Amino acid sequence: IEALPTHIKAQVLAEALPWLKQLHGKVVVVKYGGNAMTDDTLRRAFAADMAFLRNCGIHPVVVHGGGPQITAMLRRLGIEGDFKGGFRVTTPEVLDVARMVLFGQVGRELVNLINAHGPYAVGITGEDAQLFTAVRRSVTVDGVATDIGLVGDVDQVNTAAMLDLVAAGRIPVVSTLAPDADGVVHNINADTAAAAVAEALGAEKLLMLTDIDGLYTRWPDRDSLVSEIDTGTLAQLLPTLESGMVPKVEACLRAVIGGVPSAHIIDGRVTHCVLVELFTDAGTGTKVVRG
Amino acid sequence: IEALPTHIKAQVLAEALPWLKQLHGKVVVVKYGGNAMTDDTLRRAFAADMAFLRNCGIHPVVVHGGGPQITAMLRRLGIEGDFKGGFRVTTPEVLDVARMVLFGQVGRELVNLINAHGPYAVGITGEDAQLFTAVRRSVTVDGVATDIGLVGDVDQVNTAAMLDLVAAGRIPVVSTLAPDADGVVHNINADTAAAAVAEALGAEKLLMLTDIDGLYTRWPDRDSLVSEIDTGTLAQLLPTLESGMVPKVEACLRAVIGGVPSAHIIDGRVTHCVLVELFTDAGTGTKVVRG
Amino acid sequence: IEALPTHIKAQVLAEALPWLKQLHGKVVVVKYGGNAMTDDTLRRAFAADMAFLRNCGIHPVVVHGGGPQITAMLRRLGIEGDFKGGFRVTTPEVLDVARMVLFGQVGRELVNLINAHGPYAVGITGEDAQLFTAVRRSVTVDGVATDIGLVGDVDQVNTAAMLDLVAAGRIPVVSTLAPDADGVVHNINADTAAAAVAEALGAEKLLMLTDIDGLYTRWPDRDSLVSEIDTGTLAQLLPTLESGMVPKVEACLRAVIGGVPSAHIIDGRVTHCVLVELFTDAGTGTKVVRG
Amino acid sequence: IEALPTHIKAQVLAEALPWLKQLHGKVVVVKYGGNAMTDDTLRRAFAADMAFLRNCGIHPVVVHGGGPQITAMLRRLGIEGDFKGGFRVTTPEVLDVARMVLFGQVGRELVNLINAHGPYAVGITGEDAQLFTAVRRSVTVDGVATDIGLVGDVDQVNTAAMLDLVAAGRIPVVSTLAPDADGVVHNINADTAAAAVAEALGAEKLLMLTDIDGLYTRWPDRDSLVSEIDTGTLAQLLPTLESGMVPKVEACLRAVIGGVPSAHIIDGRVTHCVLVELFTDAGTGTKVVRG
Amino acid sequence: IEALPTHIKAQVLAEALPWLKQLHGKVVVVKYGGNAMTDDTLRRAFAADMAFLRNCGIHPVVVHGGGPQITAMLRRLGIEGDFKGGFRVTTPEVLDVARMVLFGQVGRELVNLINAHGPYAVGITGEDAQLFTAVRRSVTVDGVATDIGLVGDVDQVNTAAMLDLVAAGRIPVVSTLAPDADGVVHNINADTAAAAVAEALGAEKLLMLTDIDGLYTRWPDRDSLVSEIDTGTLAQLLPTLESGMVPKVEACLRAVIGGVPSAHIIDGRVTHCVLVELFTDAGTGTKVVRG
Amino acid sequence: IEALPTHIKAQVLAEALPWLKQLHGKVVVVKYGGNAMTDDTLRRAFAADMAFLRNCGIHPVVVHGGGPQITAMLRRLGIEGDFKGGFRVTTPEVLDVARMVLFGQVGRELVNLINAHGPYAVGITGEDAQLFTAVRRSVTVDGVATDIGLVGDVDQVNTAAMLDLVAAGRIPVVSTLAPDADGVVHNINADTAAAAVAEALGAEKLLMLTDIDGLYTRWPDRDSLVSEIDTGTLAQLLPTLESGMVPKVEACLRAVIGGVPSAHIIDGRVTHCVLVELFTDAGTGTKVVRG
Ligand SMILES: CC(=O)c1c[nH]c2ccccc12
Ligand SMILES: CC(=O)c1c[nH]c2ccccc12
Ligand SMILES: CC(=O)c1c[nH]c2ccccc12
Repeated sequence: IEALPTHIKAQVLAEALPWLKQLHGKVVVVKYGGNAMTDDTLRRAFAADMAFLRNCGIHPVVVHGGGPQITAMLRRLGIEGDFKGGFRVTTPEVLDVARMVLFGQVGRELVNLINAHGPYAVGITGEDAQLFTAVRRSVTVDGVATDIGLVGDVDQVNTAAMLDLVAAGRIPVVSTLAPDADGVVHNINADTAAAAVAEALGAEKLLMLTDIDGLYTRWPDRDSLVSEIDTGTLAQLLPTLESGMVPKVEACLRAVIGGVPSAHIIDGRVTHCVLVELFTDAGTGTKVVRG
Repeated sequence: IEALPTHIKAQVLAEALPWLKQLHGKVVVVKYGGNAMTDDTLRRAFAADMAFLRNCGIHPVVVHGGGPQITAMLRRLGIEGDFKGGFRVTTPEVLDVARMVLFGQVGRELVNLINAHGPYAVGITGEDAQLFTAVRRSVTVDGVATDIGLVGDVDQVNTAAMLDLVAAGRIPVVSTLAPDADGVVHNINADTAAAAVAEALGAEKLLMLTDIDGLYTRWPDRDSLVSEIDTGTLAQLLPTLESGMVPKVEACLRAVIGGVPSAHIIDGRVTHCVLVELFTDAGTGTKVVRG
Repeated sequence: IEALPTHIKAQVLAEALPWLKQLHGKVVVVKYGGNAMTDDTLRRAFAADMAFLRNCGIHPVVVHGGGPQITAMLRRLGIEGDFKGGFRVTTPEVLDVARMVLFGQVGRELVNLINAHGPYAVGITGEDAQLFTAVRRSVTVDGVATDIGLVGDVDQVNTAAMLDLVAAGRIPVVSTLAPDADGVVHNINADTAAAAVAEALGAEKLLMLTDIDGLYTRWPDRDSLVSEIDTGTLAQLLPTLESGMVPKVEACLRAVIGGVPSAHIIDGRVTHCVLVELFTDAGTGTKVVRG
Repeated sequence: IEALPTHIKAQVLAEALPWLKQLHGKVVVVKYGGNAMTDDTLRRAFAADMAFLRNCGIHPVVVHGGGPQITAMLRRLGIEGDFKGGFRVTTPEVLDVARMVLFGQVGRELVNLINAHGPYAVGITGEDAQLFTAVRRSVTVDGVATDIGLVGDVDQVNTAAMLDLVAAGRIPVVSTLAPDADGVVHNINADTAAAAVAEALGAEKLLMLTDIDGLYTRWPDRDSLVSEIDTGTLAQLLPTLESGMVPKVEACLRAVIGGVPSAHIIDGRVTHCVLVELFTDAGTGTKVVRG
Repeated sequence: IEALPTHIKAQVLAEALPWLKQLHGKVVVVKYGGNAMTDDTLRRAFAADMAFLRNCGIHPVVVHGGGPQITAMLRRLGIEGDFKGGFRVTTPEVLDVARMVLFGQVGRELVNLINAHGPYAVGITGEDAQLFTAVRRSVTVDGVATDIGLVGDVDQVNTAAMLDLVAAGRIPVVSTLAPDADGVVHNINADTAAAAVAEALGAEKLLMLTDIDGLYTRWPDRDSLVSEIDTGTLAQLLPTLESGMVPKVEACLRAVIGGVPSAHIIDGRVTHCVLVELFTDAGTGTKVVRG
Repeated sequence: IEALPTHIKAQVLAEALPWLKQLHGKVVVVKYGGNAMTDDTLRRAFAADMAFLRNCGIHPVVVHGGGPQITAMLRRLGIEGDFKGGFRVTTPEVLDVARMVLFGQVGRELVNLINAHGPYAVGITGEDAQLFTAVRRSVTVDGVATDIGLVGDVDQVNTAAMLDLVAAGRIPVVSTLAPDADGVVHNINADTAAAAVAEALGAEKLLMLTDIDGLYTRWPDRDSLVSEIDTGTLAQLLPTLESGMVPKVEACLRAVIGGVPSAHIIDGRVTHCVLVELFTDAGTGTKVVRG
């Protein structure tokens, strides 16, 4: 990159300024999962980007998943699962494993990566300081909605305590587990939790790292890839997408409808995808806004 | 307890006042382990006592162990251990399990118990916000000191950030894991970590919950049980005690020598042992002070 | 009290916690008079209880009477009184004596008692920092309302300045004298002033120390003693009580109707009646709530 | 005063500015007694001057006496005094009367006068919030020092709490009574207490209102009246003055030696003597400074 | 002034107190121009008066003109003017000169004068910290409104940032230049700008220094000079006054109608006219209030 | 710049992070003059860079020159100069012109440029709020030191008030004029003033924009251009450089010796030279550090 003329290094940084101004002092919630979480080089770049935002006076809040890691640990423990539809039943035993993997394994890796750049990251679940509660959710299995154990949606968020934590300069690394109104901890889909945290905290942007270039209207058609879309159009479009895109898309709608100015589905396989999406116009993601 | 005359209910509470004054606004560090951690009734009482202190404007900091739980999980995972002397070697794999059990299992139970009384508890390790570092320790096996993996002592403590967390009204629940100066996370003996946190934070008292009535000079002699002792006497006495008492005792010396006004070894099998030790003169523990 | 098993000392303190939580950070106004003011042992216990509340992060505000002491001083001064009905006329001369006895004698004893436990108590009248004003009141003498000099009801309260004084950690000891809108100081019935301070400051509880076990519906019938009653019932009941109970009762109605969650008439002849009423369910008082 | 040309009204106020700057933000302690306390017109002017200072962002602290008023009340109460030398013995009974007269009578008049201009004045004794303690003093009766009861000198001052009270915008009206180290309240000479408060609070000036034009070297010689004098000269001069001037002079030395930049003995029979001494060069007082 | 008896120096200062109370903590905006700006003795007195206000905890904000100085500099620069009606066209070149004279010459003199008394004065234009914007204004030339270049009225004021600057203790010296919504700086009539700043900042008073004794109803009739007048009367009166009085009068109406309690037209040729108008009843100015 | 692959736009921004961390929360003083001040494109880029720093939570302080502009205005005014050596004598008349050009012309352009990005820039001289004083300096003319009027060096800096201004979020644009100890304003060489402000405010870096690539040891030898040098080496080197480099170099020594970690001489003819020097390793400047 040193064969690059210095006058063009200058212009790339200069073109970041319109977005430094837009995001100064603001909350950006990032859903982090996928190849950006499993590959070492993408990992270290993601953590450096959180340090970047932080050293610009931007306020990142990281919400992370970890589905495949939970599965692996359940297999290592010989815990036989029950499956309704394509869904595993979250028994009390499965939750304990989920919680212990999400918070005591996956969240730890990111906290330590980020913290290589300074005392920024702090891990939390909705259990800590009663930061958020959960409400048990049911699922639709081929027509009928059904119960699959201690799985839920974010219920209420302690908006005030969360933003105190962020104003104190900390990067909250969130593992999506929270107690219900009776104190029974549920596991929450990390995508939908990111959308709820973003809306609760008045985030300026929601970033959803995904293992795809962006939203395709008519996948596989390469020409069908869109760069920006409104909630109304995207809602009518949603019952048409690959099984894996539904949660990422539903998050963007819930968030953007809920007042978050924009939600972005960006390519987590691109090194420093966060910096390219936020500080560059050459991003590959797709931006969702209200309409 | 209602057959108890009201005029004596009155006097018991009145006699708590000399200790409410002594402890008002102050930090009390509690090592929590043993039967007080495994039994349901003692569990709920311990958490209620932390809520009590907190609702008196006293500042508890909880440091917890969990040795037997780590062993069990290693056995459930089929992870064969190596043993030098009576010590298990903490490989990278054993640390990941320890960290995931301490922080993602044991600490969670206490956070949720305490938090049944309000938004108080918050879990943390030395990894979060760089709260404390670790230095690799060696051990003495029948004469010679040896290496047993990623096990260490608390190195430095972020005293300022810790007391901000406490002034914000939070009860820090600490899992004893922290990175070394190179970012490699070590597991720390929970007893010695409690002594280091107490001294770093200028605690007024160190409470060490133990499965015994108190320190015996000449165990089994029931008459040999002492109520208070100075560091000088207790140091010359230390090479004489049951294997299990050494860590609890070494903690009290390191702390009290380090300026903590008193450290107490109290009976964790007594319901509300924290309240009896702090707000009553009828305690069963033994108090260590400087001399 | 040492013959009392330690496990029951433990449970008495544990049962205080539901009320420590309820009252944490809150204002409790206490009317203090009667035998609790004249007997040495009750005196010292009352002051220790104010220190207790304070060392729990509860905010006591003490309003005191002193009728019999004013009478005595007037007799020592040879000041002949005029009496309309059963009421002494408060001339300018009688007010000066009242003010000087209430603020310069009675309030001083309590300030010095409380302050034996720390720098808490501070004496004040509505004159200081313009904390509250008075409005001249008339009285009903056998049918007709009449003028009995410079006696009044609390008019307006400097709510903000009062709670600053309390947030600064001080226990306000209030002598019920205040200027009217023209600067002429009036004496205020201490019971009704306690009710006005409690309502103005958003107190959580009003405690009225009285020389009786509690409110009797049909005094002398011992069985007629009630433990809790609503304002509607008690209002229809009020024109039936002993002459001395009317002021204590009228205070509870004015306060509870005014939004104070509960007002209590408690036995001031019981040592530490404040602690038993607030931190115990075995209290002898009667609780008034809205309805 | 309206026959006075407007251009000279202008210049008088303009010439106040060098002293407005000198005193801005600073503490001025005023001993108030004598004819300035007993005459109605001087009274109202003194209180207006305290309001003046306050509305300039200057911080007055008023310390008041009241000897003759105590005597009168003792006579009205038929309390026979004991006299060693020319000194009355302060029995427990005499103290109660002194305290009740100073704090519940004399201090009240000034609080209400000052407070006619706003919520400024607040009465206090060393008893309140433990603001200051007293140490029992003995006296010299024709050669030998002797005990005359509960009379003392200011021992320690809660400098911090006092200046918080002043930074909150309040004019402390101080009655000179305070507890000793055992809680027994003593009465303190108001002149010497003013000197101790001034020095403790880092006052810029000490004003001592007196019923005289100023210090005379060789009273009655009218020419012997001095305008300024150093502590060294005045100390060698002190054993030569009228009985009444000794306390006012000893106060100025203790204060000025103690670091107060200047202490002034000013004519309390001059209306608005405070304003003329502070904001004018035409003052009649005598200024004491270090040397 | 020393031949003046001290008891009358006392009374002049005492009579300032009703206005010290009225103005304590408040904003007073002063338009400064005319002979009070050009004469050395009036200059130094004006600056001392701003220091006076400041050392009373009053908040002056100074808005200054400088028309004749701009003319002179344009003549020294040989810049030929264009005149529509009696108005000079403010070309880009004339603005640069105006800005450079107002801010870099006239404002500097006052900042340095005021600052001889302390670190108070600070110069600013609407350009600094975006304190205020301008909107291009047109003028009426014998019937028709016309364009005379980059001249405008104050558009919006950064009320918050301005009062932060004043709460920090600074005396803002304002040169009336500000950018329009496109960033093009305009020059603003200093009289109308004073009226807009006073209203924006919630000023208690607007002072307009003028080279006249006050408003005359029927100039030259000496008897026609009025001391106070309401906005309704003065508005119907405005189309009758000397050309020079219109701007000063229009300012007072815009301000007083806009909620400023009073605006004063005072004689800037009187030394310390600010002190006589604010702290004396003998002022020569005329007070405008709402009606 | 869009033909540039997105993965290299990503890496350029990522490589800025080590310097974002180094400079976070810190003061950077920039001397601004030369072609970077006169050319429109460099102008707008410099102001955007100050906005950049500011939107990263870095604290720029801009010190500007303007020598050639003063000369031009003196010529436009027909003010004949006196010259001792190669130095113009700064008469009172020349200072007024300098001050009016520096503060009322040159500083205004930069304030308005910067402020196009937000309410950041604020102009000031040492006159405002007494921010800094000047001490008259003499100069060396062919051997002998001589007087050339009201020209000086920065004497003392109000470090506290300056950093309050910066903590409030403002970019101070400094025109180098300040009063001496008698209030007579002097003009200060802008290079030496930048060095004094940087050292006074504890700046992390001093940037000196210059119309050259960097320091040449043996100019014209292109190979003699150095990238970094210590103060000791550079001091022995100083009496060898082109007349124009002496002031820029003397500034770097005074600053770096005074504790500023590094001072940089950077090419002001390079667009966004500030961003390339601070956030890139490809800079053309030369870095001075202590040794
Ligand atoms: C280390 C730290 O500040 C925290 C770690 N977890 C937290 C939860 C709520 C508030 C603060 C924290
Ligand atoms: C010693 C003290 O703080 C006070 C004593 N009396 C007061 C009245 C209002 C506010 C404060 C006080
Ligand atoms: C020296 C100072 O505080 C200021 C000088 N100009 C300013 C403009 C806005 C806020 C502050 C200032």
